Amino acid sequence: IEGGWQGMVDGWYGYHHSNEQGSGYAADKESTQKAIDGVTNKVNSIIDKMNTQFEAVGREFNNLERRIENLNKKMEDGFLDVWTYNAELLVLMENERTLDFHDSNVRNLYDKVRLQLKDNAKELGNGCFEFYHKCDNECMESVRNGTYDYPQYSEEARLKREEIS
Amino acid sequence: IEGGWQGMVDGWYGYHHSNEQGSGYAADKESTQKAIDGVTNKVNSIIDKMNTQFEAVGREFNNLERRIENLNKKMEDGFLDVWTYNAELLVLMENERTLDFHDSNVRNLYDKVRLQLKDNAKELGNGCFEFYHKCDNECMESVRNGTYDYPQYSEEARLKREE
Amino acid sequence: IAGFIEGGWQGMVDGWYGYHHSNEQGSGYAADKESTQKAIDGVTNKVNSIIDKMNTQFEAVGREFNNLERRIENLNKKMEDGFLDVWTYNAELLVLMENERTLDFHDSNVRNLYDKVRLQLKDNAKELGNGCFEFYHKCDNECMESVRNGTYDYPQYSEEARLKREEISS
Ligand SMILES: *[C@H]1O[C@H](CO)[C@@H](O[C@@H]2O[C@H](CO)[C@@H](O)[C@H](O)[C@H]2NC(C)=O)[C@H](O)[C@H]1NC(C)=O
Ligand SMILES: *[C@H]1O[C@H](CO)[C@@H](O)[C@H](O)[C@H]1NC(C)=O
Repeated sequence: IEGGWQGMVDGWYGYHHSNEQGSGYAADKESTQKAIDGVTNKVNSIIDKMNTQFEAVGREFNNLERRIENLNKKMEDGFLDVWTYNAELLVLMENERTLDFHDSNVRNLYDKVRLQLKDNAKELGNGCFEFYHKCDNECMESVRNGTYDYPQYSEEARLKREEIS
Repeated sequence: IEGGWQGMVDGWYGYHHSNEQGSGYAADKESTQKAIDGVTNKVNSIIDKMNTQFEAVGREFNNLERRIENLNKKMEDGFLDVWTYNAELLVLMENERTLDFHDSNVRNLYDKVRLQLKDNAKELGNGCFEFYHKCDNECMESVRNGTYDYPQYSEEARLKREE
Repeated sequence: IAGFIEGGWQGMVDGWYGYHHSNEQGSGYAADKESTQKAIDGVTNKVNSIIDKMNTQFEAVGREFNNLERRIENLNKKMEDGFLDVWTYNAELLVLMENERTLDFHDSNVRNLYDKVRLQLKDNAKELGNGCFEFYHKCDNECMESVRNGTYDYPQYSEEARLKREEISS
């Protein structure tokens, strides 16, 4: 799958079809909503799990108390280093996960289509299927539904498949 | 592949079949054991990698040493915040991974079956294969064994499709 | 000669992921250079971010409290021990976690390479079930290249493939 549909506005993952009647985009609302809910939950947990207490970070040691002030410096610097590393790596790690999540969702959508069409359509290798029969707007809907009737078009599909000969 | 078998008790991942003789569950013991070993290892590493040394957390500063007591408070609170966040996020993260691990294992089990019976089965979308030939209890066992004899049923298979 | 799902090619010195073919003209290994380079770049980036994101400042860790300042020395001990525990756990778990991810990454890349082939050679070749495809037609060195390219012309060999598909029976 090469890139994304700027023309598809209504969702995150979906379909594009073209036939004799015309062409258009249609979003898969189920998988889109699950993905939006998951990603929102990810961002929220990363925010909500932080538990911050009250504190008064202010330096109140005198010039004959510099060993204690240094002890405080080591501590403040220590926590800055811990949080910086953990925050940075958490972001890098969860970003990798989020992008793979989207990849995984598109693939599942592609396989749900593939397993219906079998040899009634040619996998073009770019996320698109070329049909071996005439697939109208009702036929296209059934492919999104998960109700595509394979035997109904299988004969017609078999003629055009060996018509290449 | 939607939903788990309450009827399948003997393992974690497995098979359900239905034929003329009846229907029933059977667990895949190889992939189940790998999954149990991995998950147990995950829990153990999360426990074992912690090293807690001895210490005496006790407050022993007087009423003219409150700046030092506050310094200790900032420290104790600091570590409580670090451990709380890391523990919480570690759990949430590894739980996501554990559930995807199971998903991944089921898919591998499904592919092992798919590659063993090419044109002999009709892939449905729910993790299920509809056979194009009559597959009895012996035939079903061989699919679990990993020694399903494809050529033996291959001819019969090409007939039910055009019926 | 096996496939991916029963070990690696010691004979493929070329790259990380790739192909092995055998036909009448001969046999050999061929690395997929695109996916190999992406994997090397990703893994190198992983190692570099894990190193580069660390931010270390100057400090003079030395114990300079006297024998009537042991409560303060203990406060320092709790702190030093605290950070040692935090870094140890995080470092250990980061390594274990990212190693799992790295190995699954490689697994995933090999599977993608296998599927790109499978979806081209539909019923023109037999999935042997060990990462290898047995062709039902004569596939020469140009034919093999096209399978790696992603340009394999299925209709061109489909008829020949259908003739041989019905032999074992009669
Ligand atoms: C999913 O789309 C399918 C497309 O086949 C719908 O079924 C068709 O509906 C049309 C008009 O609504 C009817 O003429 C037929 O009953 C169906 N067509 C065929 C060829 O059988 C189906 O209604 C859609 N899903 C839902 C839940 O409505
Ligand atoms: C596995 O089950 C089959 C039944 O199809 C049986 O014939 C065979 O003996 C079993 N395999 C082995 C190696 O014993």
